[PDB]
Amino acid sequence: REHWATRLGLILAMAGNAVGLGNFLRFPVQAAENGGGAFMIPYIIAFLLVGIPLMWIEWAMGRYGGAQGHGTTPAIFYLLWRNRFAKILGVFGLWIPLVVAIYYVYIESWTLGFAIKFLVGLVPEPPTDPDSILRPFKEFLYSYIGVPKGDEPILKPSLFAYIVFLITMFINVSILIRGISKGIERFAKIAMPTLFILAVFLVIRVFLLETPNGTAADGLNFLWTPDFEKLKDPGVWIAAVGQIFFTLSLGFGAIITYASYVRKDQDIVLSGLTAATLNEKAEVILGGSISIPAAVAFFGVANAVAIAKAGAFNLGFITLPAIFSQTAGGTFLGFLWFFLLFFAGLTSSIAIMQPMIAFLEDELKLSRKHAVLWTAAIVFFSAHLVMFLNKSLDEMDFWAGTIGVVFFGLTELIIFFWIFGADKAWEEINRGGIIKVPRIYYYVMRYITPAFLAVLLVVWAREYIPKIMEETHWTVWITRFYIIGLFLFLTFLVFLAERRRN
Ligand SMILES: CC(C)C[C@H](N)C(=O)O
Ligand code: NA
Ligand code: NA
Repeated sequence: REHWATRLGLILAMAGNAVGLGNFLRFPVQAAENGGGAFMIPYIIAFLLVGIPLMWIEWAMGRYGGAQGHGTTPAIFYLLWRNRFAKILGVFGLWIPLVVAIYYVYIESWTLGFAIKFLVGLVPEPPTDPDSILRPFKEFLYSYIGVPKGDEPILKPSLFAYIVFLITMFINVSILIRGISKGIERFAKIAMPTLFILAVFLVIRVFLLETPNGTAADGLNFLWTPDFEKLKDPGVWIAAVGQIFFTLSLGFGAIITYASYVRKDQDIVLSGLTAATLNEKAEVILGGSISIPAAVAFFGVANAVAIAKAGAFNLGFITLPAIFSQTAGGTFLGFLWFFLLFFAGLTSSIAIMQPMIAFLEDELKLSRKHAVLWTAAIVFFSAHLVMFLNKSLDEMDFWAGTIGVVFFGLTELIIFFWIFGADKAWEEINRGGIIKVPRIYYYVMRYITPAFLAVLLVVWAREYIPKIMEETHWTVWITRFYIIGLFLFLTFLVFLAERRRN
């Protein structure tokens, strides 16, 4: 095989893959925790030396594998490098997107549930004291996802949240089951424009927010005012790189799978650059101009930063709607906010489930319908772990969405640009390109990028190896045990797929 119908649809599909919850939730938090402008320099650099090259690399690998009827890494890694271990490493191209999808889709169902409740107007009703304004919404969120009073391991999701999660899964399925061109592409051409429009509107509305405590203006200033005292802080660089990986959907095997449906002769250079650029625009210009400026507007910079450090969902699901509730038509404004998050998340969720679907179709020769339904079944079932187990979400997001993507990014780059050959890879990347990659990026891909990632991983491992063993909560061990099981499961499927070939 299936292919993208038009170039536009391809672009919007890829853009739909990248632009998501990571733009309007993760980014604002990351940028706020790291000192605003101080975070932007490493962010941009990371975008130039990591995001772009890896994006092109994944597009290339994707199309390359797609030409031979393989959209997933287990097979592609083998095409690029002949080895059993290459397939084993390729398993991550399925494990990562699957694990991430498990909790990602659940968070997506959250945005949907909130969108509905805010649309219908069922929300907490605040009365000049910040806590008296935020508390109702904190209780609102906690009641929705069933957060425990103290630090208790069990979550008690409301019936509504559960039902909404089912609906979300259904929507994802209804889109995925129609295929690449008919299902994903069609929806992209609608969801994306809608997304951009809503984002712009929100940006403007938020912009107009001004109080005795501050202005959205001050927030934007805080975000775009350079600070170089933080450039000696490794944590900032690590956070920047992590954000780049997450937002561009790098290391998730999603880009590759999407790229495998691009015709062998079609350009991946300009298309890839456009998709990445669109994402960054949606991230720094749109995402960073909504939450932070609003928080700063009402509570000021210091408090806004504190709120950001408080949590990832605290700014998006609590603070912002609480701020909106204090303005005329603030309930409807909250709805637009959660409808935006839902479309952004939906366009991404379908992208991280596709790798699994593509593997079942290509390697196990399953029909699209069956592949989708089973993928949905697996995700839905596994989701109960994230739904009822506290801290499970964070564990999955860490192992898969943080460490895994970087490790996998390094792995894929090493396999493609080193083992498979640098020149053959470069030639494969530039082939059919409407425009050609700057020569300098050849030396960036072959030397700079892998070294940077390697160093990053080394640093990470050092701090984490001791902490892992000494962790008190059982919920995390359960999660670890289960996801390890998923890995074995996928490895087994790859084994079967391998045997069927012979
Ligand atoms: C896992 C990825 C599909 C996440 C997506 N790139 C986002 O920014 O939300
Ligand atoms: Na998206
Ligand atoms: Na993104």
